[PDB]
Amino acid sequence: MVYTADQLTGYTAALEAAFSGRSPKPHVAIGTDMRLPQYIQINGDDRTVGIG
Amino acid sequence: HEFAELFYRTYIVTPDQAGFQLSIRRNLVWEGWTGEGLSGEKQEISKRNILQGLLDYTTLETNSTELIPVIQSGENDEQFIDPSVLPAQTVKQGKDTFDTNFLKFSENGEGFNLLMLAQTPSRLKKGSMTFTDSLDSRIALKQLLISVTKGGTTELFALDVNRDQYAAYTATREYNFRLMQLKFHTSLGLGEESTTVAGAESALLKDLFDLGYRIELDVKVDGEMNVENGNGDTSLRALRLARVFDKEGKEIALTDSRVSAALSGLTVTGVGYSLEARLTNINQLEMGLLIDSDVQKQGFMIPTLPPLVIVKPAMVEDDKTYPRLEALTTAYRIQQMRNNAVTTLLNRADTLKSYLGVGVPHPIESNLGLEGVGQYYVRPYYNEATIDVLNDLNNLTSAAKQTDIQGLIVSKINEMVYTADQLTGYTAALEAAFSGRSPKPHVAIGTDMRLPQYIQINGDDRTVGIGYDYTIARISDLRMKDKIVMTFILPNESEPHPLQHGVLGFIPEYLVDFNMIRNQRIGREIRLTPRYRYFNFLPIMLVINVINLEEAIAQRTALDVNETQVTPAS
Repeated sequence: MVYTADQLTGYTAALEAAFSGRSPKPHVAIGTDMRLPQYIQINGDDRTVGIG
Repeated sequence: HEFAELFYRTYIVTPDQAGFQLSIRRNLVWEGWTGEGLSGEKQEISKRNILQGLLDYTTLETNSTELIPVIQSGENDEQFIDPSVLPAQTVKQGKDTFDTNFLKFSENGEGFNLLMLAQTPSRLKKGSMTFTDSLDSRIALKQLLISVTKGGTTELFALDVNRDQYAAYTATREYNFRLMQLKFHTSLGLGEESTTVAGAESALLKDLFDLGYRIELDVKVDGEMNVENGNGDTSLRALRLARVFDKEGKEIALTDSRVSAALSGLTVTGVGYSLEARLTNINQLEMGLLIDSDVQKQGFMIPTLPPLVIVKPAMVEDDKTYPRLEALTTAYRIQQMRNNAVTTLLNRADTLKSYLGVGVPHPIESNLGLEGVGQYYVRPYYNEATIDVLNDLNNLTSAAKQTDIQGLIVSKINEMVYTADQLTGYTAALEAAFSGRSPKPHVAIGTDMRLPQYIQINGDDRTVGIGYDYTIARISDLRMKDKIVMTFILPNESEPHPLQHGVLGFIPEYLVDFNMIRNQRIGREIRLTPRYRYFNFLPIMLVINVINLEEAIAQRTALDVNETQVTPAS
């Protein structure tokens, strides 16, 4: 989902253009309830929730 | 930008040039001038590039000296077998087209000389047979023909007898010093699967084959031949059935009921023979093959593209209505470095699809509607493939979806690169062009901004394959959705070659500024005059489609299980 949104909205180009010289790394916030993060946090997975 | 550089290496040209031209050398081997109109009445005999012989065996391996008998159709019919047993076989020898048939065995009468018996139309045309024609040190039986008859029906066995232990003429000391002597006293066999002249299996010896039996036939044939005048004769002395063997290999009695039942009434006899001789004629009269040189030289023109221009109110300076030259230059860049490049790339791919078809390798020097000069130096080839990741992925746990998907995609792309290298022989061409660098074809991968994360991999040691160098480029342009563009490009060199993929002709040019009093007003104006052009050379491109990605990740896709029909179905 993060990759698709990035590709469709062209966020990185706008961020790099408006703010010059800084890392073109979008910063992602995820808001949810008390129960989900026990399944989001990873240790031993082949994938983390911060790739890209 | 990286992408424009990756495929089209920019070539700076001094402004005073209408373009640039290249002359390419080709080295050609070809049969030679033959016709009444200098190799054809009005036609030109097809040239062939020498690299074709590297990938083919028909363009070479000429024979021009094979002394084989030729039929004169009503003048020497005594020395050939009756054409009512085996029809004459048309043979292609050099340019000559003539008919052949087996020389018949002579028991008592006069023999034959090979020179008179073998006069091809090339020999008939020119003055005569020459004064000093001598046969080789090696002459051997090429093909012995024997007949199996049972109940009035006959089958012919065109048995290759060359490359046997005892089949080569050897000199002896009983007469003159040039008589080459032949001693054929040995027993050949016939098998369960021995192909016939007609059909594949004999219906008269079928019974022996069914139980798995092979028969041994003893052959005793002698003949004397003279290597200076050609006078020689070969004699069958006795042909008979010698031994019987089965699949296991120990001897099976001839009197036994099964064998003796099937072999009742069976007779074997010889028909003819063929001689393998070549004519070693010092003072050689042979054209062989002619070679030569020629070049194709082409010119490239560079236009002047429509102008990007700025107009501003006069006599004052601004910073919003007239921003700095940065807007001008960025308009320049957005014109050049992405749009025309991707358009010309897609146009090249589409034109290749239209002109060459899919998955078909064409011979060198084919098609003239293609851009560039690569097809003079490498075979044209273009292909595409589609990956249905929804339908083609194999996984076991949902915890490893990405590893499996990357494995699938990378295996497909790597195999595609291998087969593309195979069918075009690119490494051989690179070796021919350069003798100082080992051929390591560098494959440049083009794609949009979403896909590479599934393409960059450490799960598989191969990402483009072992012994291949790769580079990954990204462009955000919308036209490149779900596409993978790959071509063989040479990172090291920066000048045009036929095997170079493409060149971006670039003419640097200045800016003009002045006061333009037109339409009854005044205002300072700024213009641009751009000149460039994208050129295409290499006729190889591969396009991979990646589709159905979203549902593949979001759904279970596992275990194509092929139950093996032990529920009665066959």
